[PDB]
Amino acid sequence: SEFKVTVCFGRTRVVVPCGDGRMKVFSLIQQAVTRYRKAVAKDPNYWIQVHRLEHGDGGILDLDDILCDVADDKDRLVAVFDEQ
Amino acid sequence: EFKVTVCFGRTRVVVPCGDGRMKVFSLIQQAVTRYRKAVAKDPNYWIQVHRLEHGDGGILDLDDILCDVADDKDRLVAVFDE
Repeated sequence: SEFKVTVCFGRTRVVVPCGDGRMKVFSLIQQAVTRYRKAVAKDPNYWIQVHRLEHGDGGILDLDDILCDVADDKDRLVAVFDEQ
Repeated sequence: EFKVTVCFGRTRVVVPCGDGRMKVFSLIQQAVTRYRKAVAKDPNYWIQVHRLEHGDGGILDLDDILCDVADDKDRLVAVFDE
C-alpha cells in the first residue's frame, strides 16, 4: 500500500513499509529489526533486544496498539534497544 | 508513470519505474547505468553502491517494493564508492 515509517536504531535509520497501517506495534518492532539486521552486519553471535519504540518526544508506543492510531504516515520513531 | 531522482554526489539522475513495483535493488541497477552515461567517467571506472537513502538518512531495504518504501517523484541519495 502506502503506509510507511522510519525507525531509528541509534543513528542508523530504517524505512519500514506497513502497507495497511493497521499492524500492531509489536509486529512493527520485528519488521524494523529484520531490516536493521540487514543494514548493519554481520557478526556470528549477534543479537538485538528491543525494549520499546517511541516518538521523538519519548512518547511511548504500547505494544498492542494499532500503528496508524498511535502514529502518522512517515513518522520518525526511535527504538530503545540492546545488541551485539 | 512512477519515477524518482537518485543522488550520486552532486549529480542527480532521473529514473523511470513503470508503476514503482520494482525492488529497491532494481532501482539501483537502473540508476548506476544512467549515472554512468551522465558523467561517462572511464572505460575502466568501477562502481559500488552500498545503500539507498532518503533525505533523513532512512535506509531503503533492497528487497522491498519501491512504491512501498518511497513516493512518486521522491529524491534519493545513493551511498556509493568510485
